[PDB]
Amino acid sequence: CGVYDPAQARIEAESVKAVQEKMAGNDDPHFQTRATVIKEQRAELAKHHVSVLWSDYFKPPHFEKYPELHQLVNDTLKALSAAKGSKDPATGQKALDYIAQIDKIFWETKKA
Amino acid sequence: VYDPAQARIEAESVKAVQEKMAGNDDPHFQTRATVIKEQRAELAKHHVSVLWSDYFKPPHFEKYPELHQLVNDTLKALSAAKGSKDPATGQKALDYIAQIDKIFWETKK
Amino acid sequence: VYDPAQARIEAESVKAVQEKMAGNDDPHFQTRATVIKEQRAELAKHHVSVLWSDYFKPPHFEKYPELHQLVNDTLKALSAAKGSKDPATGQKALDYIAQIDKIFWETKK
Amino acid sequence: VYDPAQARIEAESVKAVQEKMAGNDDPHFQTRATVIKEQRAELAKHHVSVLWSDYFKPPHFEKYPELHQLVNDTLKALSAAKGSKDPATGQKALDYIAQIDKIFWETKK
Amino acid sequence: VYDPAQARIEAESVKAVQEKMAGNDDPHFQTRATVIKEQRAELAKHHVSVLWSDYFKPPHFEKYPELHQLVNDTLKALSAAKGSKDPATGQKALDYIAQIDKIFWETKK
Amino acid sequence: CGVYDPAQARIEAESVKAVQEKMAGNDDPHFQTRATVIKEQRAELAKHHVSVLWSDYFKPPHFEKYPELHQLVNDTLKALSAAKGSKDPATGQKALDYIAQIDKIFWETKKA
Repeated sequence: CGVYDPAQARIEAESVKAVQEKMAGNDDPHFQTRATVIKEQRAELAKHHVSVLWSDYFKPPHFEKYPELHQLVNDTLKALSAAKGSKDPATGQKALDYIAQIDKIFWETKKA
Repeated sequence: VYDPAQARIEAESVKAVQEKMAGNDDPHFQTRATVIKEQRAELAKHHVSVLWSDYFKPPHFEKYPELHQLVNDTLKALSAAKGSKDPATGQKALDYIAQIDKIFWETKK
Repeated sequence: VYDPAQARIEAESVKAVQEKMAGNDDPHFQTRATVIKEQRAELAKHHVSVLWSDYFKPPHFEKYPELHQLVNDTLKALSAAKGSKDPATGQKALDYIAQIDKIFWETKK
Repeated sequence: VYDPAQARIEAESVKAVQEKMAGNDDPHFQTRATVIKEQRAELAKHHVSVLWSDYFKPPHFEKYPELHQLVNDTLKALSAAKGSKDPATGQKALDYIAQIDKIFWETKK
Repeated sequence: VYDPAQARIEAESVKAVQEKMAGNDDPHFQTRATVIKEQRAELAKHHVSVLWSDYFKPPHFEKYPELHQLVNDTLKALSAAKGSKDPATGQKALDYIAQIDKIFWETKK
Repeated sequence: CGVYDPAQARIEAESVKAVQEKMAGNDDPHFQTRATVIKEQRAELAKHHVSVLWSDYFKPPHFEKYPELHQLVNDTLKALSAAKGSKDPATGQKALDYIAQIDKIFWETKKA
């Protein structure tokens, strides 16, 4: 407080995509199940990190300066939820795309 | 299978702990109360965030343009309650949650 | 500051997930459903267990001699739903929780 | 695959922390000790509760009619230690857990 | 107030789940078993890491130069067990834990 | 797997130091207690992240190539434990110093 960094969300969302990518490589049901367990945990951790930035780091001036930020954060969380439900790495990548947009705004607010 | 009652019950616990902190200034008790209040407020925030991210959909945010900011204020109110002993901060959090609850059940109709 | 509604809500998710499992045989969906069910049943169990350990007091147990066994039955009902895809097991857990809910509010009056 | 030793170990930490609290009045140390105690007692309670819900079965409860109340007493003993700095409260919890340990291993023979 | 028994009991749960996975290939059961095995192995690893970081001291690492690598191998064995259904991987983890336990109790003398 | 980054440990250890620094600014017992609660959680999260890198990311060749790494990781965890017990920001900073040493080795292993 107020030491926050979207790197946490990003790293956990990379785990999600990485796991998705491995699920194409190994049809072993045990492996598929473990991958699914891990992916569920990591996506939910990524969502917590995104949510925390939104509620705890970003403040009223940030939301006036970036009117799009509320919806962007909601979209990010929903993208992470869709990645959670999926084996398709494109869904993981979409969540990473959104997180990158949060990250860009974040580092701007550190400047002014 | 979402119900704002989960956020409510947790925020009610926050407020009840604040009230109890006013009636006993034993430092051990004060510390225990602070510990319990910190966890309850974070659980409440989790539950609120989950409604916002997982239950509410773009049609709802269209119909209720103030919803995004309401949820953010609610989470910020819960953080303020977390950092305070004043039961009125717990009550403000509950007030915000009641407004979410109103909208939530309106979308269930 | 307790409410068996917390247990109920979680047990309701258990049943809901069981129902979803009948309509979609995709292995990944079945796996995720199973993962989610496991967590939700254990959360419901935690809520039930806490009521029993922290809310209910000696006077309640003397007034309700069946309550120890009711709560244990509830927990085993939830474990049974955890290990099953049959929504009837989810409903049975809900039925037991409902019996705890009634007793709870009688003690609050 | 259960063992009341898990509950014991956690309850032992509770008592140990209570003892440390007598020899060091630094507020920060007292606060940390209180934080740690709270967690450890709740872990011990979780372990005790799981035994009761998941390990003990109807035959055990008929064979040991006092077991429901023994376990509930144990949990309240742990809650009492959680809310106290007196090592005697920690020891009382350990004593109850020891009674559960004996019953447990009788059921395993 | 450390005891390698916590790591052991958790790794014993890993092995018992692996054995049980060999006796029933129902996919729902297999998934549940995988979920439970994943949590147990991580708890075991947590407990092992805690002994290494919080209990063992520089004099111990001097007296037992192989201890650092033993602990790392133990954690790696537990990860291997986590990723496998072979009960022999669970047993290798327990074997490593038994070597830590031997050293641990030697340092208590 | 194998997507790991010592940034996670570092960010949580920065939280620890930041909290330590705030405890000098406000003598309110409630505030001191909250600071203590948060500091305990964040330090233990930092320790998990350090431990995970050591057990899950680093492999036998890394430990032969860096014979000091086992002890360095143990020192890092103990430093985080000492920071956990303390209000002195210097203890937080020491844990960050150690984490930086892990981070340097880490990014070398990503190159070869």
